[PDB]
Amino acid sequence: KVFGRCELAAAMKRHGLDNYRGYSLGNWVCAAKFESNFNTQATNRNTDGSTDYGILQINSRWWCNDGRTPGSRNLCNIPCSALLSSDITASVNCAKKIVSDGNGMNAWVAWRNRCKGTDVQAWIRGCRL
Ligand code: NA
Ligand SMILES: [Rh+]
Ligand SMILES: [Rh+]
Ligand SMILES: [Rh+]
Repeated sequence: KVFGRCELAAAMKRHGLDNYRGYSLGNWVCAAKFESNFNTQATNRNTDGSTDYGILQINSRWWCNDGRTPGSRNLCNIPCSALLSSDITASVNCAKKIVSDGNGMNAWVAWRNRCKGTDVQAWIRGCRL
């Protein structure tokens, strides 16, 4: 599923991401935009042989099991395929764990390089939240 911007903003808010660990909803929408282009089915192989999954590009080296990432963890206790579903529940639950892990939203490289310090409130412009 390729979410709309305000559609994703509304789902993210419903699932309790707006201000989670102090990160405003615009930060989360901005991260999703530059991680996945709002596509729940996005996958990207990493140089270490892990893969990033879903609208928030969650990594198989730590967070989910894809069966092909040796000596990896599964700290969200889910198959990586669960993070590709039209329903963002599993990606949101797992993202809450990631952002709580110590480095906050710096865990998302597209957030750090393209959203951090910018006018992220622009990402929820015009949305009836
Ligand atoms: Na894994
Ligand atoms: Rh929920
Ligand atoms: Rh819920
Ligand atoms: Rh960690």
